[PDB]
Amino acid sequence: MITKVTARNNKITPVELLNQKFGNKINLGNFADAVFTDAAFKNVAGIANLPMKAPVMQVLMENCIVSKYLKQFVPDRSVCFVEEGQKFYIVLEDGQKIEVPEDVNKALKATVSDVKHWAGYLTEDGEHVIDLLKPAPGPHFYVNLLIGNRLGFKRTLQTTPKSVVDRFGRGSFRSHAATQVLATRFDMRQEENGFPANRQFYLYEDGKQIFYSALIDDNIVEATCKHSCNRTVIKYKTACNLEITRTIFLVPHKKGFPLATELQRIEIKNASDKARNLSITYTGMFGTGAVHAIFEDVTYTNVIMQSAALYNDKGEFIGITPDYYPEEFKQDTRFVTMIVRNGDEKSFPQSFCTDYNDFVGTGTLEHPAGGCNLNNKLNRKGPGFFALGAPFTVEPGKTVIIDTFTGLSSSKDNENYSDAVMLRELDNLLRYFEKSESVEETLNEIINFHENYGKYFQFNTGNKLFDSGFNRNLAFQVLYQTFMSRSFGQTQKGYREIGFREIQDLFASMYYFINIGYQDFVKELLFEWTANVYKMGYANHNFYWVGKQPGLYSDDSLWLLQAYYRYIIYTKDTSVLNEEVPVADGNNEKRAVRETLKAIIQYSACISVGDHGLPLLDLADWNDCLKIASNSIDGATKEKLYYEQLKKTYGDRFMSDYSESVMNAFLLKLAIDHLAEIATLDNDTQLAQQMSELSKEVTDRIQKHAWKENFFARVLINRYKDGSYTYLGAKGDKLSADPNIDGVYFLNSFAWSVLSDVATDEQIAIMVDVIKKHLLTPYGLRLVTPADLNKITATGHYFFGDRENGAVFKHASMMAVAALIKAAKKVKDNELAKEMARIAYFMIDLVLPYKNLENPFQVAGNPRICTQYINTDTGENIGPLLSGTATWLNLNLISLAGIEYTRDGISFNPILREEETQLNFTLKAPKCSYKFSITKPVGFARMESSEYELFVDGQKIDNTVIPMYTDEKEHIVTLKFK
Amino acid sequence: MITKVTARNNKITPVELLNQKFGNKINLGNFADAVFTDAAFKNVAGIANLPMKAPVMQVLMENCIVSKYLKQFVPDRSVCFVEEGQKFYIVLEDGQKIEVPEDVNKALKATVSDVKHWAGYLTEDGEHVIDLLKPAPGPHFYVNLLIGNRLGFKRTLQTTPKSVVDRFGRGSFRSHAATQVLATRFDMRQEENGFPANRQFYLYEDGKQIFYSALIDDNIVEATCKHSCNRTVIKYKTACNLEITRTIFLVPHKKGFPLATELQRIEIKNASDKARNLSITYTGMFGTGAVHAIFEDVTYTNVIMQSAALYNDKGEFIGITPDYYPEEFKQDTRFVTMIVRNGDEKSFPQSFCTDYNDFVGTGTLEHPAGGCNLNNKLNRKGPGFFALGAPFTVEPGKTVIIDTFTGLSSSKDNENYSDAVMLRELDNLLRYFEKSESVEETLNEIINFHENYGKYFQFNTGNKLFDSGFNRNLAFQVLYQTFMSRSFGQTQKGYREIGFREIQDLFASMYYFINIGYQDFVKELLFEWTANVYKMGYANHNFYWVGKQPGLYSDDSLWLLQAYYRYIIYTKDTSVLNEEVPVADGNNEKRAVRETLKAIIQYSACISVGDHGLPLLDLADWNDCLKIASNSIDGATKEKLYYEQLKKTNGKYGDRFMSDYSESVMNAFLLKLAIDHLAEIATLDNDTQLAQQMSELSKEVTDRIQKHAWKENFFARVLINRYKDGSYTYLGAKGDKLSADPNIDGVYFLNSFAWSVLSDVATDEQIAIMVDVIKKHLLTPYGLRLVTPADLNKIANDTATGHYFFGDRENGAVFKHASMMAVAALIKAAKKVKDNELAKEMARIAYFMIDLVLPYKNLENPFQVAGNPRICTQYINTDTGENIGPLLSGTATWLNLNLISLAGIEYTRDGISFNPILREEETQLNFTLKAPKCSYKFSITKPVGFARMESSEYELFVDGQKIDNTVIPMYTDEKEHIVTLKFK
Ligand SMILES: [Cl-]
Ligand SMILES: [Cl-]
Ligand SMILES: [Cl-]
Ligand SMILES: [Cl-]
Ligand SMILES: [Cl-]
Ligand SMILES: [Cl-]
Repeated sequence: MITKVTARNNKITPVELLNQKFGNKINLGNFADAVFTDAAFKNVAGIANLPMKAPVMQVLMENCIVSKYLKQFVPDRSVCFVEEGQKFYIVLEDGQKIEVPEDVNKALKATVSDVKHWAGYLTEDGEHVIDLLKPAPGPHFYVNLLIGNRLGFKRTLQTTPKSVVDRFGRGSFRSHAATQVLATRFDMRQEENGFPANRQFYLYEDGKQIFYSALIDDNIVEATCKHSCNRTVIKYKTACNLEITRTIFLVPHKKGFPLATELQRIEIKNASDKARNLSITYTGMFGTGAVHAIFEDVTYTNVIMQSAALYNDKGEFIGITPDYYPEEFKQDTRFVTMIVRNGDEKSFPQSFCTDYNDFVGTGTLEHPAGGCNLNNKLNRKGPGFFALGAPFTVEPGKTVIIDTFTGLSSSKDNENYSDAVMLRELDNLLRYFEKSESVEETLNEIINFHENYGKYFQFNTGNKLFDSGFNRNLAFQVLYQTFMSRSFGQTQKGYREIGFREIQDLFASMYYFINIGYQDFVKELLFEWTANVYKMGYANHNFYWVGKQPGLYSDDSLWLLQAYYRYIIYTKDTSVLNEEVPVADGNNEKRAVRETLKAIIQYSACISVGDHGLPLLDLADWNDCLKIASNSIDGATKEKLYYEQLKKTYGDRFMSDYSESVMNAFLLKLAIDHLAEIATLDNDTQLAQQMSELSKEVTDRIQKHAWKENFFARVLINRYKDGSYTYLGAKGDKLSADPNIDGVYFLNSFAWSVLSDVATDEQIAIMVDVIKKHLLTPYGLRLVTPADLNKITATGHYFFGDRENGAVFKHASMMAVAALIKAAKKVKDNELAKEMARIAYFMIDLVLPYKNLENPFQVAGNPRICTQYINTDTGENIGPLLSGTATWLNLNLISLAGIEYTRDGISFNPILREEETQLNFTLKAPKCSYKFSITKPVGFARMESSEYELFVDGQKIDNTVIPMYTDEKEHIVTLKFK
Repeated sequence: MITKVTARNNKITPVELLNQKFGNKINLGNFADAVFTDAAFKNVAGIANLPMKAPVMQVLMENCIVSKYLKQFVPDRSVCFVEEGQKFYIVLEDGQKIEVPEDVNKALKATVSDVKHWAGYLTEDGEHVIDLLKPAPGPHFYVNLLIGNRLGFKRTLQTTPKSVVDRFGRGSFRSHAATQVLATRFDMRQEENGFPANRQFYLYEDGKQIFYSALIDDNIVEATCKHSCNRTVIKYKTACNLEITRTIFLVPHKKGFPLATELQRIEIKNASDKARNLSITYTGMFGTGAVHAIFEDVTYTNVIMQSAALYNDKGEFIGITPDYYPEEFKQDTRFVTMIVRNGDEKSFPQSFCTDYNDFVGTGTLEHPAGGCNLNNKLNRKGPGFFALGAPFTVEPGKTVIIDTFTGLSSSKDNENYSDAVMLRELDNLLRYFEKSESVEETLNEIINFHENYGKYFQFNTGNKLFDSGFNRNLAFQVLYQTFMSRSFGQTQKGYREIGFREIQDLFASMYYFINIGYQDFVKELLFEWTANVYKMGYANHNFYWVGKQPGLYSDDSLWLLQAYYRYIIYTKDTSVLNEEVPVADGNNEKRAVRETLKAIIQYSACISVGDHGLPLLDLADWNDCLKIASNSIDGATKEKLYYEQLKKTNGKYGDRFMSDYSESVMNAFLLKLAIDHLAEIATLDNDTQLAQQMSELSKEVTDRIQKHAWKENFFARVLINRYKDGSYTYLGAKGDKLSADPNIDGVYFLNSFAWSVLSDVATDEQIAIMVDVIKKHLLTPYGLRLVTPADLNKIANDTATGHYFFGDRENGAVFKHASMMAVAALIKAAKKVKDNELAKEMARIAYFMIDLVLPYKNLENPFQVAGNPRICTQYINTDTGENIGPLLSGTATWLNLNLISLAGIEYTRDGISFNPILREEETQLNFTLKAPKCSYKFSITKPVGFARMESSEYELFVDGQKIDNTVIPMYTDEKEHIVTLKFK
C-alpha cells in the first residue's frame, strides 16, 4: 500500500530531468545544476552552463529575493535560469524567456561570479586558500593536520602531539596515544571532530557582541582560511574596520616544556581613525580522561573532576586546569593560558567562566547570553569548559596580540609525577614566550624545519601545483604518517595502536630523516619494530607502549626486511645487524638483529608453511577483510603446538591443512633476496649463498603451485579432502560472484609477483590483460573482482562503490603502480612497457591531491592530503586522510623519476610521461648532492629500448648505476634520449 | 612558582564576602546572591534580600543595561543592589547609597519579580509547570520520562518503548533494548541526551523565519512547559499573536502497529484579525543502528545507509525512512510522517531535506539558511537527518493541527521480517489516526489508564502536593521502573540488561497491576525471573532476551522468594507453585516452581556456605563496590568443583562446598527471611512437612548469625575465613580493625542494620544498640549514608584508590535506595519493639529521611537541592545537599513501600495487619485501598504526639465491629469497608 524509494533507486536525477525538459530549447552547456521543486520529483528549477559542477542552486535558494521570485513558478512548473546575453532570463517549458527583475539579476550575477574557485585555490607554495562562506565538497576537503616535534626526546612515536584543524579552526588536539587535550566529539556527522567551542573566541564592544570566530554574519566583509604545512592562518575583515588574524600551530618540544602545547595567536588591528575599547572571550572544552564513560556513564565523567584556577607569583590569574580525583586521571594535567600584548604592556585575563550553562545561558553558543560578563565561578563538576576574558584598547592603526597556550603535562615524560610538575613546565613555557617576537620566531623555526626536511628530493618542472604538491605537501604527509601511523585525523578518532605492517611509512620517510641528520632516529625505529618480533619469527600485530596480538596476522614480520634492506642498502650501515635488541617473548632475552632476520625468514619459509611449502595465511595477511580460515591460530598457540609436534616425532614444517597465502610467498621471496644482498654486503658468504638458493627453491614453489594459467592465485586452500576448493584468485577457482567473470582476481597477486621479481615477462603480459579487462575502471584500479566467499555466512556491509564492495583502494592501487613501474623498466617488450606506464600515470593522476581542485564538487577529497579510496559509482575521494596512499605515491613518483638505490649506488632508469619533453629535479645524499636533467622527444622512451646518452659532470657514461659520491659536491647528471 | 586553587577550597564564598562587606550597612535579609567581580576574588557584586537562594546575579548579568551600569563600579570595587520602596539603589563599601537610573531600575524590578517560582511550580494534580527562560537547578530537574504500553502483547519488558523529554522537547526515543529511533547523543554534558534537532520545528512566513521551537527570541512573549504523567505539553504565544501547543506522547500498542511510535501534535491558532500564510519545517535525527561505530568508525555509520522516501496509494509523499545495506541493521526499520489538518482537509508534506549541511548551510541550527526551501534530495549517505516541509493558511481565530509520527518496526515482533512489514504496520497506524479527534482520544486513553492504575492506593490528606506526588507521580515512576529497570533516562544512555536483583521493583508495582486486572502479567514476570534460576539454586546475574553471568553474585536468587511471598500472600494463589518453568541450565529441562524455591534455599543454606555455615559472598552480593575475595568463582565453576568434591569424598548432594571463602551476613539475613517466607507459603499451601522443615531451618540459621555475626556493637557485614593468622576475622563492627577514620572504631554498614530487622533476627536490645551507632556515625544532616569510611586495602588483592570527591557516590553519599531499605527497617521496628521511646525515635528518623527523598519537596529550595520535583533521583551529595541523578533507582520502589507501611498496611496470611505510624504533628490520616474483590476506606485520628498500637490506648472498628488484634481480613464481597482507628 505504501511505497519506498531510495536515493539510489530514484530514477532520473534533477539534472537529467532538466536536460529532458530544456535540452532542445536552450544551451545547457555540459555543467548545470538543478533541484526538484516538489517531493514527488515531477519538476525542476535549474541553472544552465556552469564552468564546473557546483551546488549553485542550493546557494541561490539561500537568497530571499531569488526564492520569492521562483515561488511565482515553482513548485507547479519547471524552470531554468539562463544568462543569454549578460542579463539573466527565466525559461519555462512553455517556451517563454522572461527577463528577471534587476535585484534578482544582481543576485544571480553575484552568485555565479566566481564559481570556478568556490572550493578555494592553491597558492604557488601549495597552500589552500578557502572562503569561509562557500560550501564544502566533503567532510575532509577543508581540513589541515598539525604535528609537534619530539625528535631527540624520549619515545618520539608515542609522545608527539597532533591536532586537526578545519577552516573555522574547529577540531581537537591530542598528546600521547588517544589522550585528549581539547575534547573530541563522537557524534553523527563526520564534520564534527571537536566540541564546537574549541579554539573559538568572541569580541565585545560596549557590552555588545560584535564578532564570533565561527559565525559569518553581516559584520564580516572578508573571511578566509589558509592551510599550510603545519599551520593554519584564518583572516577576517569586519565592516567596523578591524583586521583579525588567527594563527594556529603546535609548539616543537624544548627542554622543560609540557608534553603538548597548542599555540593560537590572535592579532587584532584597528584600521580606523579612532581608538576602540574591546574585550575578548576565549573559549574551549578540555577532553575528559574517562573517554569510555562518555558512552557508559556521563555523570561519572562530570563528578570525577572539578575546575581549578592558576595564579602567578604576583597573585594574578592566568588560566584554568581541570582537577581530577581518581589517580588514574591524574597522570596528565591540562591547562589553558592567555597573554594579552598591547605594545609594551603584557597582561593576563581578568575574568573566567567554567560552566557551559552559565556561559550560554538563555542564548546559544554563537550568541551566548553570559559571554561578556563572566561569573568567575570554579565549577565543582566537569565538564572542563573554559572561557577566559580580557578588556583591551587598540589605538588607531595599531595591533593588539592575544597569545593562547593550551596543553598537557604527563607522567609519560616525567618521573615522580604530580601536578607540581605541570606548574613548573608551564612556567618554563611562559618564560620562553615572554617576548612578543618569540612566537614569530618559533613559527619560522617550524616553517624552516619542514622546508629543510623536503630537500631530500625536489622536482623543478613547469607545473608549480605538482611541484609544491610533492615537494612540500606530500613530504609533510609522509612525515605525519611516520609519527601518527593511522591513529588520528578528522574521522579517525578512536584509539589505534601502531600496526607492525605500517613500518611501510618508513620506507619513504627514511631518506628524508637521514638527509637532515636523524639517521639514529631511523635506527631507533627499526629497533623498536625489531623488539616486536618473537624468537620463532612471528610478530606482534600491534604495539604502542607494549606489543600485542602475537603472530595474529601472517604477513607482519616479512615487512621488516624491506625496511632493513632499504636502510642498509642506502647507508651501507651493516653494524645494525650486530645490535642486540630485546625479543618480544620477554624475560630479559636479547637477540642480534641478524639472527632475528634469519628467524623471520625461517618462520615463513620452513615452519609456518602449508602443503605446497608456501606460508600459511592464518587468520589473515595484509588483506584484513579476507577472513576465511576454519579455526585459525595465533603464533603463540602455534609455537606451543609446534614443540609438542616435535616431541611427537627445530625448523621442520608445522603440519596442518591451513590455507597458504600467495601474497606472503611474494613478500617472503623478496625478503630472502633482500637478506642475500645484505649478507653479501656484510661479507657473510655462507648466509648469502644459503639465502640465494632458498630464493630459487621458493620461486619454484610459487611458480609450480600458484600460477593458474591466468594469474597468480591469492590463496591456496588445503582443508577440503574433496578437492572441492583448491585455490582462490584465478580462472577456475569457481568462486566468482559475477557470472561474466570466470574466477576472482586480486590486484596484489599481480603487484607482488612483480615486486618480488617472480613473474616472467609472459606472465606479466597475461596478468596485465586480465587487469585491463576486469580490475581497471574509469576511476582506477580496484582491489579485487566480485567474489562469493560464503562457499568457504556473512553478507556485505557496503553499497556498490564503497570500501570492500568494489572501491578503488588507493593504497593497493599504488602498490600495483609500483609493480607496473618496475616492470616498465625491465620487460623486453617495449609495447608492453609503454602500456604499463600509461596505466601507471593514469592511476597517479587519480590520486594526486592537487588535482582534486579540478572538479572538486564531484571528486571531493582534499587538495593537499591524500585520502583512502575512490567510490567507483560517483568518483568521490573518501577519507580518512591517513593511509598507505601517500607513502606509496611518494615512492612511485621517485621511481618514475628514475631513482632506485642498489649496492653499487643509484640505478637510474626514468620513465617520463609520453607528453613530457623535459624533467628536472635535485636529490640530496648524506655526503653529496645531485642535479638531474632528462630530455626526450614526445613519445614513450626508456633506456631498455631507446637510444640515449648519459653524462655525469659532463663526462659520457655507459654504466647506468651512478655511484653515491662522498665529496660534498653537487653532481650534474644529464640524460638525453634520442 | 605558579599556584593552583580548586573549586573545593576553604576560601570565602561570594555571599560570605558580601556579608563581610555589607552586613552592618544594609539588611541583607535571609537570602542574597553575589558573584566575584574579578578572577582574584577580592570584590563582589550582589543583591540583597531574596526570598530563597537563586542565581539572580547571573540572570541580571545577561542584561546589557545592568552590566554596563555595574562596569562603572566593578571590577575595582564591591557593590550590592538594594530595593527601598519601589526604587533600587546601589551601595558601595564607602557607605554611599546611589539611586540607579530608570532603565536599570525597570530591569531589576522585572528580574526579581517572581523569584520564588523560578524553578516552576506544581499544579494540584502534581504536574510541573516550567518557564522556558529560567535557569535549571540541575540537569535532571526539567525532565520527563515517557513510556508505551505493550501489556497483553509479546515480551512486554523487552519491547516497551520509552523516551525522555526535557522542557524544550529535546531528548531521544527508544524501542527494544537500546535500539535508537531518534538519535541519542553521547557527549560532554549531561544536559545533552539527544541530537539537538530532535522533535523541533520552524515556522516561516514570506520566506522569513519567525519561530523556532527551541529558541526563545524577542518574538516569544510566553513560553511554558507542563510535564504530566506520560505526556509533556509545551505552550508558546508570539508577539505576532499565534498560540502554539506541542503535545508529546508514546502510542500504546494496538494490533498491527509498529513496535514503537512517538506522536507529537502541534496546534497553531491564529489569534489575530487577519489570515496568515505560513509553512512548517519539522526536523530530527534518526538513531544509527551501528552505535559502536560512532566511537570506532563514524564514516562507516554514514556509508552503510542512505535516505529513502515514502509515498501513499495516490503517489503522495508522506515521509522518510533510513535505508540500510547490512542485514544486521535491516531488522529494524525507522520512519517519520506528518499530517497537516486544516479543518476537514488533511494534507501531507510538500518538501523535504535529508542532509544536515544543505539544511543549515551558511547559518546555524537555530537559524538555518536552507530551512524554508528544501531541496528534496535523498541523501546517498547517512546520517539520517530529516526535515519535512508544508505550507498552510490559518484563518482568523482558527487552528491548524500538524500531527507527526516517528517510529520503528522490528523483527522482534514479526516473523519473516523485511521492510515490507514496516510499510504495512505504518499503514495500519495512519489509518487508525485518520480522524483528527483520534489523537485526543488516545491521549485520553493514556491519561485515564494511569489515573485508573494509581487507584490501588489513594491518600486523601490536607496536602495536595504530597497526595498528587504519591497518588500519580510515584505510581507512574514505579510503573516505569517495572518496565525499564535501570536501562534508560536523561543520563542512563548505554546498553543495560535487567538485573535479577531488580525484581525488587515488582515488590511495589505488583499490587497495582493486580488491581487493574493484570494478575497474569505479574505471574508472567515471576516465571520469567524463575527461568533464570539454575538447578543448583543460583541465578543469572543479568538477562534480557537471554540470561548471563550464572551465579556471579551471591545474593540474586534470594530476592525471588520475597517476590513470590508477596504475590502468594496477597492473592492466595498457591497454584503458581505447581507451574513447570524452564531451568536456566537449558536442554528442555523444566522444574516445578516449588522445587526451584527449595533449591534456592538449599544453595545458600547448605551448599554455598562458609566456615560459620553462612552464605558465601563470592565476587560480591548486593553491594557491588564491595570487591574483596581472593579468587572468587562462578556458580557454574562452583557446580563443577562441587560434584568432583562429592566424588572425592563419597558425599551426598546437599553437603557443604568446602572453602576458605568469605561469608556475607547480608545474604544470611536475606536467606533467613526467604526461609520464613517459604514456611508461611507452605503452611498456606497445606504442605505441613515443608512448613515444619523450613521453620526449623529458620531457627538454625538465626542461631548461626546470632553466634557468629553479632559483634558487641552491630551485626558484621562480612565474615573472613582465609587468614589462618586470625589477623582479619570480620568486617562491619567494633574491633574489625578496618576503619579509615581514626575517630571511628570499626566499619558500619547501613544494610547490616536494615536487614537484621527486616529478617526479624535482631532482638530489641540489639536494635537499640545499633540505632545508637547509626545516630553517631551514619546519620548526616542530609540523611543516612551507606557505610562509614573503610580501609579495605588491608584485605583486598588490589591497591584500589577512590574515584569520587567527598559527598559523591561511594565516597560518603546518601544512597537513597539503601536509605529507604533502612527506613523500612526503622518502620517495622517502630511497630514492634517494647520500648516506646525507642519506637518514637526510630519513627522520627524514618520521617526525617522520607522528607529528604520526597520529590515534591525539591521545589522548596530548588537551587540548592535540585533533583526533580516529580521523579526520584539516586543520591544526595552529602557536601552540598544536591539530589543527583539518574532518575531510575530502587528509591521510588522502597519509598512507595515505606509510605504504605507507615499508613499501616502489611499483608499477612490472615489478611491485613494494620499498624499505622503517623507523624507526631498529624491529627488525621485518610486513604482508600483497592483489593481484588473488595475495597477499603481507612480513617485514623490521634492527638498531637507520638502514637502507636503497641503502646497507646485505641479503638479499631470495621464497618462497625470492634477489632482487638491488628488483623483485618481480605473480604471478597465486592463492597467498600470502613475502617476507623481512634487513638486516645
Ligand atoms: Cl589483497
Ligand atoms: Cl581523517
Ligand atoms: Cl590504507
Ligand atoms: Cl551493603
Ligand atoms: Cl537519568
Ligand atoms: Cl539503586
